[PDB]
Amino acid sequence: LHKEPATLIKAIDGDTVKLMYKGQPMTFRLLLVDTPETKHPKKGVEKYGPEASAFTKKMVENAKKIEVEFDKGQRTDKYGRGLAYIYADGKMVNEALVRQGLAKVAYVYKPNNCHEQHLRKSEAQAKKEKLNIWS
Repeated sequence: LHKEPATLIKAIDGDTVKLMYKGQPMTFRLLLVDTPETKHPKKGVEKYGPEASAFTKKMVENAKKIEVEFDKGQRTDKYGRGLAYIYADGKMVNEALVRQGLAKVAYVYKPNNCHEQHLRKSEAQAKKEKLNIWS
């Protein structure tokens, strides 16, 4: 795996960000995590949805460097979204959300599972500390 540079365009939700990558706008979905959501007229807004969305927004808007890391399987999903691990100044946004109790580890589909072990470790700790969703 290798990290490549990208530029923020806009944060959309806890689990989705729009970036300029290789000179083109794309929507990215964060690999291996599921955050409560604010969109959708499904349930509309779920508990901890606004919080997860603000967490992601502040972490990417305040970064001096954004990097994307593709896994070793497919790189886009059926909606055209990029599938990746996103780093802000060297820290993985995906892991940060799970460590804070603002995401659960979710949808693990081989072979895009390279950091699965590491994120399950972070999720166990957040549950143990009874944070946010696990409160």
